[PDB]
Amino acid sequence: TVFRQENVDDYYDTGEELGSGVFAVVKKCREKSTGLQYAAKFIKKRRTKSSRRGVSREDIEREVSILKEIQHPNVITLHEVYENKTDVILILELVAGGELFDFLAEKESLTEEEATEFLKQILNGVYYLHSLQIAHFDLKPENIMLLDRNVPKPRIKIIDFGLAHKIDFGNEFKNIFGTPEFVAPEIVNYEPLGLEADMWSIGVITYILLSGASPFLGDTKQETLANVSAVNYEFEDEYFSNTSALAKDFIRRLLVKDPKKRMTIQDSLQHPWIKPPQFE
Ligand SMILES: Nc1ncnc2c1ncn2[C@@H]1O[C@H](COP(=O)(O)OP(=O)(O)NP(=O)(O)O)[C@@H](O)[C@H]1O
Ligand SMILES: [Mg+2]
Repeated sequence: TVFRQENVDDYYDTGEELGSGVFAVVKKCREKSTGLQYAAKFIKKRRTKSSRRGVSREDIEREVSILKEIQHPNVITLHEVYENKTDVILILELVAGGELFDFLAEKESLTEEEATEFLKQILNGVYYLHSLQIAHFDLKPENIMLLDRNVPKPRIKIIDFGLAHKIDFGNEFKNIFGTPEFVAPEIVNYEPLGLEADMWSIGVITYILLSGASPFLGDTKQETLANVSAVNYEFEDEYFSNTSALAKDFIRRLLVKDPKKRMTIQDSLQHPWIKPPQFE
């Protein structure tokens, strides 16, 4: 699909850099006609067919397609898309309160309530996505943003649809591989992938939220991946001694090697605790 080829600078003014990735840079911007602010994600295009620099048009179009489908309080949303010879520029809903990653770094250790307040919103967003048969495939604290970091219980939006795929046959097979710390065993082992991989990532995020420690993280990427595939984690008493047994139960039912045996997003919302890049 073609996108708007007018100069985005004719319509927006850019400001502070919000973040970046390997082939993307995200800048705060303001739309001239409305004064409204957005996050403009500039994705570098591939210069040739065989090139390894840049993102393939197929991959850019998938992210755009998926983003166009979604409207939910806990997901990022797409306003407009522009392109030029070098970039596709997604004008995204601005999430101005920083990454959950940065909040967790700056904050003292979370209470179980603080953890479940973030987690319930993540679960609601993922419920929405999975209802649409969208697997996010890159859930992790840097891909969660807070609307406003200065309130007691910050509201969040899931961002970064760069690895997201529609799962219309129950599984996909094109290996998608995110960050070792957060990927499920089926990703590590290059097996067919579905919505279950997100549920594993939620288990890892939950472990981190409650403890400030990462369940599988080793000193090298290969060590982490080996730990993930073997389900080599435990609940360290030093971090978890005042954490409830129900919270541990929730995590234990997500960090399951067999994706068929792992809790689904619906299971996770009914669970008694809740119910009211890979290479060195
Ligand atoms: N809508 C948004 N509002 C505010 N900040 C954003 C938004 N989208 C992205 N960012 C920031 O920009 C960073 C990179 O954008 P992202 O969509 O994650 O592209 P990426 O390069 O595919 N992911 P990564 O490689 O993990 O950084 C994020 O980690 C955020 O810090
Ligand atoms: Mg990202």
